[PDB]
Amino acid sequence: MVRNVDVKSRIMDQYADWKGVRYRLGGSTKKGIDSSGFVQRTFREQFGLELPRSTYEQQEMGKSVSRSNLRTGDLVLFRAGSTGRHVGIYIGNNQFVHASTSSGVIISSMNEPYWKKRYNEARRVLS
Repeated sequence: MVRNVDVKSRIMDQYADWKGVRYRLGGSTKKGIDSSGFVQRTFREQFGLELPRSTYEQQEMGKSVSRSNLRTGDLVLFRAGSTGRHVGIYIGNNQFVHASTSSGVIISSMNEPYWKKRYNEARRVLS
């Protein structure tokens, strides 16, 4: 559907500009960024939607979405890492973009064992 193709294209536009930027806690620039930071930054610049700064605040925005109802643009939240939460952006086909600790800004599959075991919730913040 054209709605989801346009939304994905804009997220990947952001991804393409940020791929490889290293993980840094509390960072918000191309010198280094964390998971909530990359999300807040993407939605601000690509969709004009202001999200709060941290994972726990973003987990409250919008409307909860069940794992089987995931749509492109939804936030995906995992009980992962030392802050206790990790957030990415679903992009279809069981994939999401995020500021990974191990690799910086990357695309990952929700079916990778590490992320699968720690899945916590989805939030829809566009609609």
